[PDB]
Amino acid sequence: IDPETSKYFSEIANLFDSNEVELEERSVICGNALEETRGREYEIATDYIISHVLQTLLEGCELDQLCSFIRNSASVFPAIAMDRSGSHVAESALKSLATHLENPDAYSVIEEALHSICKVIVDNPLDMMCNCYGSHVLRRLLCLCKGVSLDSPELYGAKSSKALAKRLNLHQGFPGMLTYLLSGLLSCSREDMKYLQVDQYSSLVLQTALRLMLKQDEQLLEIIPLILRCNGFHIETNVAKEILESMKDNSFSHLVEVILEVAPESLYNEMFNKVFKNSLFELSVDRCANFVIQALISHARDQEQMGIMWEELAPRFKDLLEQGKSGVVASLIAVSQRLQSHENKCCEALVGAVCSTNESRISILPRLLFLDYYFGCRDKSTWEWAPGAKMHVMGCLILQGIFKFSSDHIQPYITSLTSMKAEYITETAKDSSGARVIEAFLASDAATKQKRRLIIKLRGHFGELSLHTSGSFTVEKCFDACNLTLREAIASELLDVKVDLSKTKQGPYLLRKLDIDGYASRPDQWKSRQEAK
RNA sequence: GGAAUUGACGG
Repeated sequence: IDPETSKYFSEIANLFDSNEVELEERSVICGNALEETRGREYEIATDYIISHVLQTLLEGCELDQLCSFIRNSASVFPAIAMDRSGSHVAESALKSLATHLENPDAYSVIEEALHSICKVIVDNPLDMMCNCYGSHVLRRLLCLCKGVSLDSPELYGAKSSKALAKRLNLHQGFPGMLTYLLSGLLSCSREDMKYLQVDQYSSLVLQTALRLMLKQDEQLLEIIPLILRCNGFHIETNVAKEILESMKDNSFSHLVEVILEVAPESLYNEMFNKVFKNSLFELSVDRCANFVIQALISHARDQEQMGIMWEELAPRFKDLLEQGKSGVVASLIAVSQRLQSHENKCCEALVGAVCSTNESRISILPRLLFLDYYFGCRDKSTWEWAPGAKMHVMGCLILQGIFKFSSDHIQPYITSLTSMKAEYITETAKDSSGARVIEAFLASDAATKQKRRLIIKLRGHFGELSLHTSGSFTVEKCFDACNLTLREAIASELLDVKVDLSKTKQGPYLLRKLDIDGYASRPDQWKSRQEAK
């Protein structure tokens, strides 16, 4: 790259920093600057400095000039896409195309641009899929072909609180282009495919494509056998063995997670019987495979599978908790309630797992609230609490699922929570995971007198709870579950902290929802409007 | 206006 080229693209850069150029002129200058890339797309897109300017250009130009860049650069796009700087240039071009998805006049121009990209990729895909930079480009490209434009963690595919809450049960796009690109990424030998399964970056690409094909059963039934190398759907014994042995690999385990999530019923049933049945517990103790088990459990379809999973895993609930595999337990509990099978057996197995003697069953709640401290401590027969400590996220999610059961199945849990001394209860409410347990109990079908007993034990702390951003929710839910007598006590306690409360983010909504000002000025009128509630 | 598993990701 000669100095006139660098000086030119730098000077274009400085010209945009000096915001003396309206958007109208700006998008013209962007398109004109793209012409200075013709014949040297690779050199400029991979330049560690000028790549950043070229990103600015692709995101600020108009659809016609963007499409010309994608067409002119297409024979070198795979090289650009696999470069540490060029990959962000390639991704800028896709993000820019994606801004036009909502425009129906743009459909055929975009499709043509994707076609020239997909054609060069499909011609030689395997190194691009496995390249650390190129894998990100493919992920975005697959998303664009599907018509999604907004990056989502799950699609790329990170963990997210929304997916956990789903796992724990708490635009048309360019379809022919998606199918054509994906078929190109899959038309390799069974022996190549065996190693795509275990390469981090290719696994990530296939995870995205699988997720994008959710509920496209005719396609999923074509692509999943290719990924699993078992080309009616049937897994032969030798292939099932190879799948089972690769299940502890970190890359393949993530891929099988997604496969279980999108698998149509007949495909799921075959994987259940031919791969996982009889190995559930061994896979549940592996640091990678247990998450595959977590996904298997979540998408179980019928009570017969629920029986098989309960036999292999419930006797080992204590082992799973000790070895840091509470997610497996959480999933089994959660799906029993979804399938309406083995509900009582699951709750009773969890109690027995945490409380071996009969004496210790009154402590089921504190021990699940601090799952890791209790199973970690030197002497478990004296562990009572973990003062000051952050409570255990998955133990609290377990409890949140527990309280969605009918009260018939969870009497040990209700008794244990409603028995905790006042200081422990308010400690739970001040904890951002523990408050979700309390709110789950308040929403459960446990008796009102039992709810009222726990709420009464929070008296004297509603002011401080209201100051917590998480605890303030608990205050409303306590309030809504109360008689007039306790609605007034709570309202009175938010009164003493009204100045501080109104500062905080939630305060204004809390004060309004509870009508705290009306209580302070017209207490009789406040009381009579609540007794009507 | 709220915590988000124990195992991956970029000039």
